[PDB]
Amino acid sequence: CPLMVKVLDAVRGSPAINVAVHVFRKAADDTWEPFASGKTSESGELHGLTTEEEFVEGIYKVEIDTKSYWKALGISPFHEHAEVVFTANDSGPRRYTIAALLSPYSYSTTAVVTN
Amino acid sequence: CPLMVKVLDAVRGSPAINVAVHVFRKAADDTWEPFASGKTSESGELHGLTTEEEFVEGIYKVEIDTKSYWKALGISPFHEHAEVVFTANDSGPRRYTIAALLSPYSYSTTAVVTNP
Amino acid sequence: CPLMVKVLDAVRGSPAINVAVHVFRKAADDTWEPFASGKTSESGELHGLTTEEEFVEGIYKVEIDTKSYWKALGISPFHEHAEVVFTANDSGPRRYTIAALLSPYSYSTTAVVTNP
Amino acid sequence: CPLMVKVLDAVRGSPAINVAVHVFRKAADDTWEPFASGKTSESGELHGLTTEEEFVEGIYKVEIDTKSYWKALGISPFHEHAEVVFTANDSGPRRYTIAALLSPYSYSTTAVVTN
Ligand SMILES: O=C(O)[C@H]1O[C@@H](Oc2cc(O)c3c(=O)c(-c4ccc(O)cc4)coc3c2)[C@H](O)[C@@H](O)[C@@H]1O
Ligand SMILES: O=C(O)[C@H]1O[C@@H](Oc2cc(O)c3c(=O)c(-c4ccc(O)cc4)coc3c2)[C@H](O)[C@@H](O)[C@@H]1O
Repeated sequence: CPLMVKVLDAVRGSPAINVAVHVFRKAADDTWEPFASGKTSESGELHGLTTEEEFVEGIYKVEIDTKSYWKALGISPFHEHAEVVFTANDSGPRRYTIAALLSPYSYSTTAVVTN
Repeated sequence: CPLMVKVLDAVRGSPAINVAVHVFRKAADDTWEPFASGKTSESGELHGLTTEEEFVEGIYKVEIDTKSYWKALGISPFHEHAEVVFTANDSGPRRYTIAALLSPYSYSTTAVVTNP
Repeated sequence: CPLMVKVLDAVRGSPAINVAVHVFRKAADDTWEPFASGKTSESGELHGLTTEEEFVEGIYKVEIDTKSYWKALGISPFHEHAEVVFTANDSGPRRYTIAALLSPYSYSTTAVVTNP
Repeated sequence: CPLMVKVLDAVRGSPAINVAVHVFRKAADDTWEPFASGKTSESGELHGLTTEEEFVEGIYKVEIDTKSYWKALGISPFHEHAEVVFTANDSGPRRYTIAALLSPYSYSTTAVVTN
């Protein structure tokens, strides 16, 4: 699994479950092409997005549909979505974990890049 | 000043100075139209991006050019930029502060929204 | 103003108003001696805690009473308080801003340290 | 495992390995009594701190020795340590994960409380 997404809810102190996540790759003409998507599990994780073969060097965008998540909880949030944009680079370690911590008017994201 | 951006550096414990910021607005055709840009000051603040008149209802994207910041400091960071996308002024005019706290492999952004 | 505290609320997108803050200094006997206290303003800021003369070198603990804040708002949060423990002024006087961003089950704190 | 600690490094984008963690319980006389301790693993996690039998309701303090961590990397940090103080409560879910994200002048902590 070269790319994993983990989402946490800072209001409830829980995984953020059933959050839609869309991954895009930047194409030559500077547009964003769909690449992978899924919904977080009961543990707030989304595995199996891509394969080592498919996940080549490039710029990627991970879009997390935070607005739907909060609205389903009856909370009006600030952001349309959370967006994580990064270059995948073969130099560094093999596995990318993109973590996000959600509040209604804030989010934090960190990358854990390991072998 | 209805839109302000403040950026801190979690490695140095300082304002993040000279951080480029580009703001876009979603147009009728659903493309991102350039709206305003600037750079943070010595206090890590960026004022004067827009006016109450021009900051109409819409979906805005605040791009904070974190890679250019870390690279200008000779550090290789993870993200290309921090993106903050939100609907503004859809219940009337508000004042928005977008705050961001930067590390090379992490950032945190929050909004402070007040009613004038 | 050598020690200031600023607190934001990540649920409301607002300053965190009326947050109690207690500051302690580690004494010669290694106990925490009360040093200064106050409450954040309508801007989420707390000024006037101490003076340059009284803010000598030492290990300080800034306790931000987050539970009392969330409970005063009728919310049941996770933490008792946010604690920020640091050595101050050991290379000469500095100005410290302790910022904190609060959610019911999470907080983030950063320091901005400047040289007057 | 009713109490797990996970520590991440926001400068390197990695688990924070070999970080000392001390857990204390608040005793009747308002002092902090040692309760459990350990060092984070290669995955930045510290398991096996306590047992369900031992982890009763009460106020606990998790002290993470961030200062030593940064100094071992040649970085001068701000905090003496990171401190997480909370009440354990039998009402809510069973398992506490205390997560911390470390930078030299900042840290963030969130609780993930699950069944
Ligand atoms: O000029 C003003 O009137 C006020 O501006 C504030 O600037 C900031 C600036 C900030 O930049 C932050 C932050 O950045 C965060 C923060 C902390 C952790 C995170 O994970 C995310 C955000 C909290 O409070 C803040 C305050 C000053 O602290 C305050 O003294 C001053 O009077
Ligand atoms: O089971 C899995 O497959 C994987 O679950 C993930 O667990 C977590 C769990 C977490 O709990 C966090 C966090 O909580 C923080 C965090 C803290 C404060 C912030 O402001 C932002 C992020 C970031 O990464 C994380 C990762 C890990 O990637 C991995 O150890 C585990 O095998």
